Amino acid sequence: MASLPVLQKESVFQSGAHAYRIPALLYLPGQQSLLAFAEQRASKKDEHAELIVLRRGDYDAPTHQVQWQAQEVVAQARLDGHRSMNPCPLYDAQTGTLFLFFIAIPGQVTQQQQLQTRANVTRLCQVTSTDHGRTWSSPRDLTDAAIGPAYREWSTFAVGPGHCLQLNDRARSLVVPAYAYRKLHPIQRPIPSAFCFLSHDHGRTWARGHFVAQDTLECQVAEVETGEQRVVTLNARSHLRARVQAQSTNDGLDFQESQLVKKLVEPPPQGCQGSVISFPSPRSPAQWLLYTHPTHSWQRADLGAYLNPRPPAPEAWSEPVLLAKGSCAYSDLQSMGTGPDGSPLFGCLYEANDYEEIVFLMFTLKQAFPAEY
Ligand SMILES: CC(=O)N[C@H]1[C@H]([C@H](O)[C@H](O)CO)OC(C(=O)O)=C[C@@H]1O
Repeated sequence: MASLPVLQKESVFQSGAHAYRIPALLYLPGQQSLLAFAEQRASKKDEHAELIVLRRGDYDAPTHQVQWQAQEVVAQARLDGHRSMNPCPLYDAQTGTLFLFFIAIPGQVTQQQQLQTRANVTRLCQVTSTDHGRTWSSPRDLTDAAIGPAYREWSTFAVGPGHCLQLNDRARSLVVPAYAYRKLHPIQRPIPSAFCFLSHDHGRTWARGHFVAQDTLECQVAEVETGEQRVVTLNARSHLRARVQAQSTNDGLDFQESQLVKKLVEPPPQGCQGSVISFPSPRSPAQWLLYTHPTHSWQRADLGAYLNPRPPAPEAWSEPVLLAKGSCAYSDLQSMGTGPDGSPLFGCLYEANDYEEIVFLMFTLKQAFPAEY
């Protein structure tokens, strides 16, 4: 009946003078440290978002616990006159550059407004750091160079939220998951579709991948090595009572085999954000997928961990394991290497209790799916 016993469970953000939503977790392997980001908002409402805050947590091997340093605002992560949303972190292991992608929206202009008027005013931005978050560069607006001509074709858009992906292709490409509302019919209202932004030069230039032929929203991507190639699995939010899963054989440019995965429930009326990561298989496939998302048929509750030992086969998704009882919403996963018990170690940030705190969970595969051992 109880939720899963884990290595650590600590609230790293709490409502106070500000509210905190939309978690993003990024693991730094060389430091054995985590960077937890979140939207520091004036209230729980989406349009009250303001700045992005951060906390550095250092894993202590002797105690197998993470001690977090004090939170601080990423002062540089903002455009004058705009509120910052959707933190999407990414570390470039080759350049030693830490990236924080996010969107900036004028004052409190809502998503609803952009949708009803078919008028886009959202900006795509970023900030970088060479000392693991100690200091940040000035912000940079990537809208023109990354969206350009397509801007007028979308009512609005967003990235992530959550960790991004750096591929294992020769260029070590940066992949930023996203979605946009497409103006397709003169009368019918624009339909949203997932897609990815792509950079093959360590963040110098960007491009837009193609859309998932389905009414899809927020998504995340993970890279899996099959017996023949590297594939990018995309897991997206949907309003059809089930998640939509698609696959790409060309590093994010095209997604196919789009379909509903009835085993992964989505609550009404439009679903909820979820997270997906790949990690070293304990054993044919080299990597397995772990996914976290609410498991309730009618509301956002009971965060579950799902395992796919035969990725990306839709019917291979396991039944969920209960990670947290009650109100649970957005989440973000990170693989942290080998844990204290020899099995894959995981870090997970998730919204809990009617959006009043963001909890950090650390557990292993042995703890979550013991039947595997
Ligand atoms: C940019 C933005 O407002 N994102 C919001 C997102 C969005 O409304 C949905 O993906 C449909 O577009 O939904 C939710 C949500 O808890 O359901 C919170 C996000 O802050």
